[PDB]
Amino acid sequence: PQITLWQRPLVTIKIGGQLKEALLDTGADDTVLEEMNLPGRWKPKMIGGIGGFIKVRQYDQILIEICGHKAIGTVLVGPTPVNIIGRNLLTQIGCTLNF
Amino acid sequence: PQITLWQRPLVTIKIGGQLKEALLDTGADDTVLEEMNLPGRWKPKMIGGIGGFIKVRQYDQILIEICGHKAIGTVLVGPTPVNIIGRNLLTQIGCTLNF
Repeated sequence: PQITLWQRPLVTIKIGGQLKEALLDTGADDTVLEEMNLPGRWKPKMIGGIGGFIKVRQYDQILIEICGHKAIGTVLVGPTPVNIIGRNLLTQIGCTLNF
Repeated sequence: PQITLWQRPLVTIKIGGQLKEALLDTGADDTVLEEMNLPGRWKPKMIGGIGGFIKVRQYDQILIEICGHKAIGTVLVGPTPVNIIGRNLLTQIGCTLNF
């Protein structure tokens, strides 16, 4: 698809047997999703942006569906207002910036 | 330029007489530059990110040269680690997100 940046480049993902809307982000190295039921082994981690470091939990070998795109990647769960798709996954569905 | 996400999409910018390097962020609505000598009048609005809440001094109608591309707009100056280019300017150099 060609996502023009006039509005937040929101997009529906499919994780956990769940339907969500996430923000395609070239400025996230990592995919950080808001709190939700996920199964398996997790793992402490820390990340920060504008205003402070936040503690998220690491989860690897996880499947995710982006705009009808499948992809196994590490996802991070924490208190973020929006669900963010970072470069770890955006690289995977073939996504490139273009101007 | 076609930009892939294997590496952080850093680009160069000429601003306020100086050469910097900024991150092109589709998940940022506004540009927020590292604290520098900017000439003019500002108003300090406050911004929200995954960190927390940092204070910035906005500046309206500044000219910015991005990866050779000219654009005039509102810049936010502040306690940031990396210079960020939100969509307030990327709408402008005409950049889209492909995949």
